[PDB]
Amino acid sequence: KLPVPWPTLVTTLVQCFSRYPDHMKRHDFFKSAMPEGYVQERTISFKDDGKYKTRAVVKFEGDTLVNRIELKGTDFKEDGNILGHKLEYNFNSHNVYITADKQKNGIKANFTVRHNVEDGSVQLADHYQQNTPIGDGPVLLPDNHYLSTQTVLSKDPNEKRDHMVLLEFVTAAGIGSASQGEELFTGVVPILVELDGDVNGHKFSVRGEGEGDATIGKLTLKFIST
Amino acid sequence: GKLPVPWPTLVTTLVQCFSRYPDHMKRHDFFKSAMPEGYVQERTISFKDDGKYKTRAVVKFEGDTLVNRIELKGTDFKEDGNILGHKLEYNFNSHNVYITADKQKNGIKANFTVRHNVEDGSVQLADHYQQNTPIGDGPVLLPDNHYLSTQTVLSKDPNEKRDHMVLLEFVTAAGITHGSQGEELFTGVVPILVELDGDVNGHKFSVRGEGEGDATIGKLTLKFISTT
Repeated sequence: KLPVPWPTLVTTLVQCFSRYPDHMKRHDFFKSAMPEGYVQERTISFKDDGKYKTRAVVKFEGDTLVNRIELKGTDFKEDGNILGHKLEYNFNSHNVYITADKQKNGIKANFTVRHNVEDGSVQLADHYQQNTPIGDGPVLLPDNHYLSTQTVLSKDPNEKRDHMVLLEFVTAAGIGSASQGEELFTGVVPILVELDGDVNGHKFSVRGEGEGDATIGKLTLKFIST
Repeated sequence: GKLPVPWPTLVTTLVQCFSRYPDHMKRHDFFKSAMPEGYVQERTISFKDDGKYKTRAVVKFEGDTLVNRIELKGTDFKEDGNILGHKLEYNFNSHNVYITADKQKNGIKANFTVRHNVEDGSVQLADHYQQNTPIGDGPVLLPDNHYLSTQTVLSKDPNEKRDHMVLLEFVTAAGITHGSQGEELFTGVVPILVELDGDVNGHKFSVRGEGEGDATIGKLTLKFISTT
């Protein structure tokens, strides 16, 4: 059983599947870094509580887009909203504000997730993010813009393990193929997610599998606490 | 063609019989108990600082299919407001809809506020006033106070020329921790047809939706298309 609520892991558990409208295709850093991929690092500060620090490698392995993550959580309160499992099983819509990080040839992002708490309060999770390409080839450095998200969380009635079924749609806003990497996302792409986590000493792992359809911005994934 | 109002404002109008009621709450599922005859769903939707929808719907089985047939009348909308000006974001937030019994007319009632995100970063409130009455004289379940918790995502079909909305939602009942033949009609996946006849500020339109619902898991999948 996960020592943290599933919704707190959603943002850590592949922005290359975002729908970039045609007029914005030149601003899609994430696909342009493929197939070699990018490193995505975040600090997630849960206000009045602890923080996650994450580092992920997102790249193709053959036909599969893989997101392999190491997560480290510290300074959490034993019966705060996170370790005390006080968060509703849902995930609100957010805007992910992206800016170029020119001299590191990557991007940064900032956004604040709002997790609904059982008692009607809200638990904020302030995200700071930086992505750096792994490969040597040129990438697309964007003008400032944002990604707007929508997500539904559910359970598989046949799954006895602790798990999360996720469906999300993400579209870019706020501004032929623009990169060769973009062409690797033309159809439905299988996804593998592997997370190794330690939060206040509670060790855990998550494996997710599913597929993404970047033309529509859609992700469908099932995650299992292994 | 293009609807005169934003799709998100029609989501609540466009089948609560597909809510997942947990086993211990099965004696609180009015919506399924009214089946298969059905129920009349009537709403006032008051958009803050703007117009209002009045809606009248018939929700019943047409043989195998669960059908939601609605008449909507929208009045007093500002031509440059958030609704007629199409200034609402294409999403739909999670809500808790509080259900109470309306014993005197053998149905339920609900008052809830939808918060529609506006393009300028603000919110457009839509206060909903709902009343549901069973269509027949048979027995129905009048529930204790509880709520429905919803999650919805809206999307588009990239090759659909017509104004349309792809919708997926999960809804589960909650708020009771204590523990009908219509219930049997939802044992598996049920096909759904939605037909809406609309008039907002004199702009007439129609919507047709098709999909299915699985009340055992609370899941609804529908594609809606403008048909006039």
